[PDB]
Amino acid sequence: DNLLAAIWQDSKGFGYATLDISSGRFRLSEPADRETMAAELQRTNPAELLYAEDFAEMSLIEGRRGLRRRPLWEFEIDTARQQLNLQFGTRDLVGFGVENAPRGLCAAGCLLQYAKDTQRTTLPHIRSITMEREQDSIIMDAATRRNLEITQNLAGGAENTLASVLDCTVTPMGSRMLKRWLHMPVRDTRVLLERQQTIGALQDFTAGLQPVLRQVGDLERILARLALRTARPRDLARMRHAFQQLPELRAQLETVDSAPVQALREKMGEFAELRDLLERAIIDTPPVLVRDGGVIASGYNEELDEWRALADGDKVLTSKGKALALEKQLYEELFDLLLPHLEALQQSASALAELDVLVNLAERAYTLNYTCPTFIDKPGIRITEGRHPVVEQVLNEPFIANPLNLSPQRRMLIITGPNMGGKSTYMRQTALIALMAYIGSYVPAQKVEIGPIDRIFTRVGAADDLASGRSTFMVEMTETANILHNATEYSLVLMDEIGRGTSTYDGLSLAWACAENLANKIKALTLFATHYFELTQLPEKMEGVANVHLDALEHGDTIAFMHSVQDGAASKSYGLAVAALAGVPKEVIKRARQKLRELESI
Amino acid sequence: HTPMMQQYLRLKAQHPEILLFYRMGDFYELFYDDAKRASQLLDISLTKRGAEPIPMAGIPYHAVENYLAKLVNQGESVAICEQIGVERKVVRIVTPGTISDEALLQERQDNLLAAIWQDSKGFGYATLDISSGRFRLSEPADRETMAAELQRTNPAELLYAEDFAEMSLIEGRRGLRRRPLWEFEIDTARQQLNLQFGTRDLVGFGVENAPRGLCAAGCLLQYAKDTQRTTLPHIRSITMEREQDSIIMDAATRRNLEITQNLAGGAENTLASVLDCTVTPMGSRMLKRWLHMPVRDTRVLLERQQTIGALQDFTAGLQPVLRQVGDLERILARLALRTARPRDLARMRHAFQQLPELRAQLETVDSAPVQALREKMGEFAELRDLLERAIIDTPPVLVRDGGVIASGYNEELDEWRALADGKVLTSKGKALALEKQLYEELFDLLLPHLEALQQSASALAELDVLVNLAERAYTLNYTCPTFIDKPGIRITEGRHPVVEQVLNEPFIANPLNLSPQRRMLIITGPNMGGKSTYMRQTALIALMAYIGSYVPAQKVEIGPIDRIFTRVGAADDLASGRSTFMVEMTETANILHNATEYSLVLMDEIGRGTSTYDGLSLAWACAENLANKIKALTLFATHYFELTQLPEKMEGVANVHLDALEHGDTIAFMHSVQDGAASKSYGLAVAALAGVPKEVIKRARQKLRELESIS
Ligand SMILES: Nc1ncnc2c1ncn2[C@@H]1O[C@H](COP(=O)(O)OP(=O)(O)NP(=O)(O)O)[C@@H](O)[C@H]1O
Ligand SMILES: Nc1ncnc2c1ncn2[C@@H]1O[C@H](COP(=O)(O)OP(=O)(O)NP(=O)(O)O)[C@@H](O)[C@H]1O
Ligand SMILES: [Mg+2]
Ligand SMILES: [Mg+2]
Repeated sequence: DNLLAAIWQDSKGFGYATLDISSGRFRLSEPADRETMAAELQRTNPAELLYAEDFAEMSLIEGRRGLRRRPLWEFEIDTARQQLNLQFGTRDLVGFGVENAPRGLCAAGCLLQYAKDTQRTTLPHIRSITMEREQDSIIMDAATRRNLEITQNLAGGAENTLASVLDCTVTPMGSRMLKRWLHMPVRDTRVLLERQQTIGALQDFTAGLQPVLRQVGDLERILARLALRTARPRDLARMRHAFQQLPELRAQLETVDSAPVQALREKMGEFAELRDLLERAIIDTPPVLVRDGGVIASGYNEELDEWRALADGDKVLTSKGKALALEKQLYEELFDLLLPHLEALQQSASALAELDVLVNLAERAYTLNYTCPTFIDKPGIRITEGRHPVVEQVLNEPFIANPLNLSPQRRMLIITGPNMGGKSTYMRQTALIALMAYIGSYVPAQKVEIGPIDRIFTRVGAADDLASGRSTFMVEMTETANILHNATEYSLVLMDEIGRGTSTYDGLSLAWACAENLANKIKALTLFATHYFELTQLPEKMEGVANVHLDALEHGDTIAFMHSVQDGAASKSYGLAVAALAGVPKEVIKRARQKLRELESI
Repeated sequence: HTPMMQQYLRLKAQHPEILLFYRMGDFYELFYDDAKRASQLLDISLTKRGAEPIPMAGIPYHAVENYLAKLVNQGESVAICEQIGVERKVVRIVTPGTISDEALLQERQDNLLAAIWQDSKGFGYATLDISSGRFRLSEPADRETMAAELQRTNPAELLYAEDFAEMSLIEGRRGLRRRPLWEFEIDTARQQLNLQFGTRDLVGFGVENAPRGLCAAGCLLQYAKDTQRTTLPHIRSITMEREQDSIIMDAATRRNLEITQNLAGGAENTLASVLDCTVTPMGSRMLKRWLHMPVRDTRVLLERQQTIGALQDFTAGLQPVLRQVGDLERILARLALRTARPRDLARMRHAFQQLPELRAQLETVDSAPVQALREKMGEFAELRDLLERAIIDTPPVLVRDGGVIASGYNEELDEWRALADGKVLTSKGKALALEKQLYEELFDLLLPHLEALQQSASALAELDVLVNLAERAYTLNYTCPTFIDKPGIRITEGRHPVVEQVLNEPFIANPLNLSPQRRMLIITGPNMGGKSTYMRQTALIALMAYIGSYVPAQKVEIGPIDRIFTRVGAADDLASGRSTFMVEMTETANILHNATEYSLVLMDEIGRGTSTYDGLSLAWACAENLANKIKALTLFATHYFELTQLPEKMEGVANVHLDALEHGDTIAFMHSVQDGAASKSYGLAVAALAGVPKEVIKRARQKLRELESIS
């Protein structure tokens, strides 16, 4: 095991660290539950452990191999961050991906000092610090989500995003569930296979189910208000309308014969007794607030009916007061009867929302020509006639579908092409198709075979935060470092250009070394967009690397782009022709061509 | 079917596309299509009542303001109907553009109702702030100029004619309202505008000879009168904004220089955050407006610099007094619309009590600008006397609650109230009615002085911004700039305003000299050496100099700057059909077509996003066009060291280089600008500092030796 470990506790949560003497592997965790920390302690099974002198719960580490105690001064975050930065030779640890874990870094600082004391031999072999996560959801960094425009576009607007194309859900609860599914894509095949079977099964009956689902409305807010006992009289009537709607939905789903569809039908429930209580107890159109009165319906309580009669044909005003008090007590009693079934109702609201998201996904699939994706065991992506989900909808002109094949035999493709050729659209189409397959939706391609994807990494933007202290090359190099350090054989790494900030020679050199490292050692599935044609000579030298070229045809001054992926290198990017289309003055384009001839000639 | 439903339907017909909060009982309610739209936006339950079921949703009257805020933020216009006599009418229409209420509005942000009109000969844009009363007219003559005006103004509600041809810049904006073509006619606009200002002709304003702008202003004034359902006494002028009056900045330059919003989208680490420590909200909004539109009129700037110098010694005494005055401009707007609440009048009384202290402090300091502000603010002795006698020291939030009028303002009101406390229902009822009637009379007494009070609110806001800039100048060590007749920028010990404050490490100041003799400087330097900060410090110093503020440098001499152009970074908009090279090239084309000898052009790493030969060739041609033909003052940052030889070929171009020292394969950055050129970018060293794995950097260094050996 050869594993040295550290543990920390504070108000925010628990922090943990691991260091392997044999492999120089340094990792940190921030498990926020006592039980999770206990499971993590067993799963790590560390040879030695270090804990705070004032650790609150020693029971988690009560019996451990070579358990030891070190002082609080060693655990301080500011001292720990400086030592870690110096050991790795980095200004900040944002590149390693561990900068935002305060508790994890504090435990790591104690382990680094202890590790140096126990052996100075391992110290030169410690070069990185990474978080530990085998989370079911595919891991996506904040930058990848904004770059892929999963829910919010780069400007910050709701439109032109993947969620805008797929979010036509009838009910507000459904729209929230789809957005949550897009942000966390489940990697377990069994849950996705159940969702895909429901989407195909309910495809025929989407028109019958959606009107009834729209009537149900948002039940999540009504049920949460019921839990705090602040539900309005009108909100209880809304719940009664959904109870009346549930028999209709169940009858429609009964004809369908899919095990996932039938399970969702049972979870929805009928709640006939709750419907009977609400119908008898509440008037057809109840008032906005319970204070005025008239919420309770006659026949729910005999005494109330009698007091109401006395109130309406000064002593009579006292009888009116008695009636209002009896009514309010009956209303509080109504919450008491409904609340025992609150856990059951919460399961039903989730079941109704899942039906809305899946019925919506099925309608979107028929309208937009999507097809089911078939999962495979080894890490590879194959797409035939693939299209970008967002671009196809917003583009008046036709979309030209491009094929993709990635396997452990052909892991890296260097896409080279003319400017405005479609290289970035092709790389993003792979990322959105992989995420759409992994949420259980139907992919926008004729056929897709998607293998396990641990994490999706997107390096596209080049921006500088001067106040933060990082230039455009440092911001780009920080993202490249996170790709190289945190990448796995399963990861899909999409890199849109590298060395766009430095001189041509330094940039080509980093691009050549980063491309070699991703194919040779990381062995991740990589798509690399490049305007350096020197890198198109990499595929012959290194195995697993192939060249993909987008096609353009030049006639006179103007250029036409095919948008078609073919094998080859391109070797010419028509930058000056794209500049003239952008509107650069003719005299500037003419001078530029004259200089271009001189540079190539010598 | 029912008579009640028939009445709602007649009102709905008058206002078809806007949600109507019809008032039935103590609960505002919406019916039919409005009820469904309201339920989705306000999160209120929808219950159907048979007359043909009628969807009905309802909100309590006490909680109406909270619900109105949710719809106003979403951009919905909500007409509110109340039963005046049951006879009923739309008392007011609440729209994102024209909200004067405290809860609906944001304290340090301004909501502008704007109008766009496209005639065959160019575009006309008119903007009105209902609360401040400012009315500004413009005639943008290009699609690019119109887009810059829309982004800078950021209109809350934009009113566009149905026939507007270029519905591309307009599309995607907040609160878009389609208006009929008849509303934009010039003859109708001129008669309405002349009546509001009370002037026979608009020659005095100077807006008489602009036809397209006047058409947009006529629609804006008519919509504002209809939305508020009352005459707007606050609007009394129609100033015209011209391109010559202010330094022009495109939407991209405003974002790149981070004047008010950072590149991510937050307000943190922005020039406004460093310079804005204003005590009153009016000051915060005024300073933000000045930074967005710098003035090119030397007389206006020299007065602002003189005021900052005169009040610098007395800033500590003035700032506590100014804080008490608060947001007078918004309070006066509510008084003008006769919609004010008791707390607002108490805040007005507090500000008048502070004015004697401000007048005495300003009287001692001797400068022509400070004395003019002192004269404009005034004393308002009569109004303070009325407010102190009429209103209680701590009035209730609403007039109906009662207790708004203090004892002794009216003997009869005091007698009726005393009898009720000591028929009791009749005395209480009469007292509540009399207290409300007295409150309306107070508005009538305060309103004839509105013209003077509005002048005072502008003076107090100007003093707040100038005192804040003077306090900031002392704390951050800023010094006054001077102006020169011919185009040039000379800076000694200049430092970037935002980076200097945020960075704990010491800022190393740098000098810049740009003249017609040295029009262009090509900055070549080690990566992470400070080139972008050097270029942005020049733009921020030039903007700060032209807003009348002291500059962050030991000495600055700045000549006329027509426009500031910044090409920084690269971006992709796949949905729009714009590639990263296309977005960069359109920005480069805008600089080449629109640049003038007066303009300052800052360009960062132009020619990237394409092959090296195509990028260097386009960069050489663009540099040669800017230096030789446009002759603009420009700063160009390049890692292409081939472009470093431009000065030998062409006169008026010089090379400046930031420098770094390499030690043991590690990099130390001097951050000092020294004349000359740098032939090494130190890219591999910055990558190692970033955290690129050591094995990758070692292979990269091997490849770099091989590439340099090949050539
Ligand atoms: N497969 C496609 N079919 C149809 N249109 C496409 C396709 N791919 C791209 N386009 C269109 O062409 C535009 C340019 O593609 P894009 O990927 O942005 O080019 P680019 O190669 O990234 N340019 P650059 O980054 O400067 O090298 C897109 O915004 C689409 O409008
Ligand atoms: N004069 C200065 N004094 C101190 N620090 C400075 C100075 N100028 C820049 N910096 C620091 O430099 C960093 C950003 O450097 P930047 O201006 O982006 O360099 P650059 O040369 O443009 N980078 P690149 O575009 O990749 O070549 C920030 O941490 C600044 O605080
Ligand atoms: Mg691209
Ligand atoms: Mg830079």
